[PDB]
Amino acid sequence: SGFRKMAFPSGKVEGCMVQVTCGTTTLNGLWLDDVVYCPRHVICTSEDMLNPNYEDLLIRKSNHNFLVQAGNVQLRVIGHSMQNCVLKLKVDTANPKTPKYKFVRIQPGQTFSVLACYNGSPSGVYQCAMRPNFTIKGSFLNGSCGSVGFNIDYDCVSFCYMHHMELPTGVHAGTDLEGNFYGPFVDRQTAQAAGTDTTITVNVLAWLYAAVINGDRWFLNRFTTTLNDFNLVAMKYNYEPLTQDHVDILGPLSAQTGIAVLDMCASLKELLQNGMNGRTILGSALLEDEFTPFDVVRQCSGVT
Amino acid sequence: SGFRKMAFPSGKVEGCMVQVTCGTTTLNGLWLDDVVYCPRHVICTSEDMLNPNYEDLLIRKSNHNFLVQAGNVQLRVIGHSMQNCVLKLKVDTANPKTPKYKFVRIQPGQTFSVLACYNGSPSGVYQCAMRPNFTIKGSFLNGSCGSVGFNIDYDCVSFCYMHHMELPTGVHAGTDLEGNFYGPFVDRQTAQAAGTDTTITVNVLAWLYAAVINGDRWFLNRFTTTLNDFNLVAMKYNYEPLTQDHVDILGPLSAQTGIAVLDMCASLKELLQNGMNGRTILGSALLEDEFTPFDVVRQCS
Ligand SMILES: *[C@]1(O)C(=O)Nc2ccc(F)cc21
Ligand SMILES: *[C@]1(O)C(=O)Nc2ccc(F)cc21
Ligand SMILES: *[C@]1(O)C(=O)Nc2ccc(F)cc21
Ligand SMILES: [Mg+2]
Repeated sequence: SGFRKMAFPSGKVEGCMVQVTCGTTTLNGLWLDDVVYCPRHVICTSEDMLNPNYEDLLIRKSNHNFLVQAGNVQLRVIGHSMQNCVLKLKVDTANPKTPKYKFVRIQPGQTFSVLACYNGSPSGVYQCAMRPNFTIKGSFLNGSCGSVGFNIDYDCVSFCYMHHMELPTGVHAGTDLEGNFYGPFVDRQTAQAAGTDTTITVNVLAWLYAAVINGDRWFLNRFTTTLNDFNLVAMKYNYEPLTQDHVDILGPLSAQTGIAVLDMCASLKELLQNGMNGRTILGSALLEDEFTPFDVVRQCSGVT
Repeated sequence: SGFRKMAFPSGKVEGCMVQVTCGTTTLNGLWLDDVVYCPRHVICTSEDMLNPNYEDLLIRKSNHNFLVQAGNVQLRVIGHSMQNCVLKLKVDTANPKTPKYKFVRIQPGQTFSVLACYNGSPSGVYQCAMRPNFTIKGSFLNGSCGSVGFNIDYDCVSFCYMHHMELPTGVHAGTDLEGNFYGPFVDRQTAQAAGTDTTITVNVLAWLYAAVINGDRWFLNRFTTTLNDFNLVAMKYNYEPLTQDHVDILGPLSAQTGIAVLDMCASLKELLQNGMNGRTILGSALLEDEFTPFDVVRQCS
């Protein structure tokens, strides 16, 4: 038993991280087949930005301006091209450690692991959720741009995130692997801020089911409620609305435990109103919203 | 930036996880060079959990009784010996993915990453600490025995934990990679319980320093304390005694922030007395005790 914030094994992604330098700017790139993917702002230098068209700066750059380091072997850049906010560097040699992979875009509330890297070298791995305000609460280290977020299915790595910037409130913003930003952000050095965040209701419920599976039951009660009644309570406590799809998703946990979703919502509605009264749930005095229903099932199953 | 509980990249350990089967018992093994390390209770049947005679069970085993499987490939066992509570299976093939490694026995309060595995296949990685009662609060299902805990410092993997059992309270017990259990536990199904768990005081202090470094100061106060007066108060909240070694270890962080160690102790005393009053420190509503002084220093704080 036990429940922990659990990231995917990062080995398949570790074999993909390379160092990318252009001028003084050094960050991380993702080496798959013969392409290195990295944030396009690597080519920006503190003097040239005069309301630029990015392809103006890019067409001034030669292949040899891109120093790509895979550990110690230097990768020869033989082409460059822009894909939204991502820069695609064609290299002469394919990555022999390229895993089976796909580029996917995730929805807010979905979770993924991040392999925090510095100068092409993996430093740590953590599990996080795409917040409703399209940010993620991530790592401390500078020079982490180009670190990627991913999920693993069986053998297949689904890349969903590349880190681009830090926001003034300590959170991070990034794109999918096709360079499309998550959220209303731009990859320039201008003043931006995250919008007011909300709590991922369906994930909190999934975490409550995990607590029940692990013997934490004190918050259960005899009552049930309506999706209407609960969503009115959720909106006042800055919780995402709970849709009928969310209830269906929680179906398996509702069957494994005997606690119906609206039955469990009655427990959550009491918790939002009256608090925990000094008690904890799974060793926490806050309501955790960074476990999806399938995170709970996976961890309380044994999927490998 | 934000302060995050980060596990080590698990790739170097992933390449060493294998599956070990004896009879109907299957668990995970650690394959390093030409040795596979695994918990010795893999040779226990049903009638062996309460009073296993491991020497008796082991003397009746041949090499071909041990089925080691690395991915799709079966490994051939050519020798076996027992070292304390771990089995050491010599195999015919050195693991080509063996990293630079060492075996380290850790002390309470130390942190490490755990690669949870099932049937020799890695399933997830998370960060743990050795509790003062020599247990860990992991996440382990049946089949996860033989999963290992480790740190990675400069491409060298230091293996410090191998999982052996779950206690009644839902916490977990295991050994170092030389097979010596952490704490007073044994690989018997007999009644044994963990000592009352306490808070790792030196870790909470270091976490408070990290909060100051990250710009959070609301919990500081005017007072200092003597070391002994601090420990008298903290024992009342089931906090671990703070030693002079703990004071010295925090020296760098005190210097970095200009807050004397015994000054931070006084603030922790007041936090215990006052609670948080709905506030948070580094995003948490409880006092976090699974970041070591070392962790916060090289978290570039
Ligand atoms: C460059 O100044 C930078 O850092 N980001 C970016 C985006 C688009 C552009 F045209 C230039 C830059
Ligand atoms: C990015 O290049 C990186 O690695 N760190 C960082 C900090 C701030 C920023 F605007 C961009 C980056
Ligand atoms: C461990 O070997 C495992 O995988 N399951 C299990 C159950 C009970 C026990 F004492 C040890 C283990
Ligand atoms: Mg109820």
